Amino acid sequence: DLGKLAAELSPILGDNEELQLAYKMVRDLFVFTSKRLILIDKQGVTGKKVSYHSIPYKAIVHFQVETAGTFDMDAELKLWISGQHEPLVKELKRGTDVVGIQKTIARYALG
Amino acid sequence: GFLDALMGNASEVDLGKLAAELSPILGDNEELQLAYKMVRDLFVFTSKRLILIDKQGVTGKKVSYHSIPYKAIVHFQVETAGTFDMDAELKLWISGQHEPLVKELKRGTDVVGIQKTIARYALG
Amino acid sequence: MGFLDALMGNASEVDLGKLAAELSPILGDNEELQLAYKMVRDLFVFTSKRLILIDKQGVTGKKVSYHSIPYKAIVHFQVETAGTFDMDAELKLWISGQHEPLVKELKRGTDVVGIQKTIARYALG
Amino acid sequence: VDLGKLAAELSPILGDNEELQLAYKMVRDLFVFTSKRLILIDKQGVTGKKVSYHSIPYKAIVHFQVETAGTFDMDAELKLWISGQHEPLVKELKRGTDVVGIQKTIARYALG
Amino acid sequence: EVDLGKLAAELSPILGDNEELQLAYKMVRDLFVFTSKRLILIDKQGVTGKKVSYHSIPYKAIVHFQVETAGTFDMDAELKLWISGQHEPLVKELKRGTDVVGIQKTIARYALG
Repeated sequence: DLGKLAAELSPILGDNEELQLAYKMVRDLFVFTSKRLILIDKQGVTGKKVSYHSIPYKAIVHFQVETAGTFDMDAELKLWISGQHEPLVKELKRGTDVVGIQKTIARYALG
Repeated sequence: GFLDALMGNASEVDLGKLAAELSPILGDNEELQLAYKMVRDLFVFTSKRLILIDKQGVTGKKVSYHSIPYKAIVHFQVETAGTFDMDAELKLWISGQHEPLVKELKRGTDVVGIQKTIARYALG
Repeated sequence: MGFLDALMGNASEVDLGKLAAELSPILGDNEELQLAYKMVRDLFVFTSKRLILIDKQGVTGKKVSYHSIPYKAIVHFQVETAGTFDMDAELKLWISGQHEPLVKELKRGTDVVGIQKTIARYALG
Repeated sequence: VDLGKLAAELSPILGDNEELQLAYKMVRDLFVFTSKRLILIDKQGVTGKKVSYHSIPYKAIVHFQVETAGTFDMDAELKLWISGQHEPLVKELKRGTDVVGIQKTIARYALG
Repeated sequence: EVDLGKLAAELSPILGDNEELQLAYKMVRDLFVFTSKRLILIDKQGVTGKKVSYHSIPYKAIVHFQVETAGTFDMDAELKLWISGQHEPLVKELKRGTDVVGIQKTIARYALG
């Protein structure tokens, strides 16, 4: 829900920045603004910590979706961030918008 | 129709069929433009990125769609023995990465078309 | 204003006039200080051209470090809940060429929300 | 180097609107400067079985160095640091190589 | 050797067409020469000075930089300059009595514009 979300995030958004799309991942929230991808996660030994990882779109230097199998396929998203050897890795679970998120990442990363 | 491909212009890949199939993961502002076959795999050139589509595993049932934005291709290289027996190799270096993406270009692959096409999009 | 907005701003406030007078020998003639945040152990100085991150370093804390970070060098950044009681925050700034982030403590009571907004403003924009 | 001949021989991998401008031939390396990139062609050494064709757009050349090398510092060594790398591309410019020319040409293309 | 004219005589053949020498600083082991297009580090080594390197750093390749004060009297203030495409920073002692503040201002003028 973009409304509860804009209300929560607004104090750390730029003045002209706007929330445009959001996707619920397994443990993550993928928040697409006009300027950056914000990954909102639950960290810690339990789940008390919260992280907001701001990724400007020009920092997404390559990305990949890999599926395994024919029926009931596994799908995994990899997003490589400039300067990082390891990619961010996200399961595209039996519950995630597999195609939408790829189209959105493409839309923002390619411009 | 490989001979049809040779004999002038005709892409060896069915570009129309490929566009229909990839449509759900392409941007509304994005067009499929050219594609080359590397054995069972594909080098797909859109108006915005190179998409490497590789079938992996014994069955070829594990498929990766690896997208490289043209603006992120920093430099590139083909190492080749021409028509001596050996295969060629492509290296693509990507912005803010350290190691290149490495792809074998098996003998018979249109390595010259791939190179010229990369130059077209990576310079632009 | 919110009940604590005024105080949080004063808590990490620095006199820019005094700071400009002292930093001016190393600033470009076309450079102005715009904002500054005095956090727990670091002074974040936002100029029109770079973040100058100032802190004490050395084996016995006798050195002073002036780290100039042009805004174009900030590749990505993260803020996370920090501290045993989960009151504070930890900022990670990834600078171009460095695979490890600069890690900085931000304490509740200071302008933690403000500094995140400022980083977003300059790095994005 | 006959530039007209080289331009025709490289034409299959050049853009239609790309001009070959200058070329420098070393022992195992051929530095080709086009309007759009340096194509560094390395035909390798005595155990070589392939040729490397390395296209380096000028904007990827982030800094560079020439240093004296060899016995009595009569040869030179070129280092080209390229965007995204940790370590440079290293090439030997033996005495008799156009060391000053190559340096000036890189300055003209890589500065901006 | 910080005479800009002598540095021009030495560097002329490798300079671009409308490139001018503007400032030069003597460091402990090299020279930082600021041209209108690049920082050129000149290191002439040995007793005979035969081993020479010219390291050209376009100003856009200066990613970030840091100056740390000495702290104690047996140490120098230190400059680190991180350059694109090179993992390790360039590290240079800023010796007492030299233009320690000036070189920082110069780096900021050229790198930041």
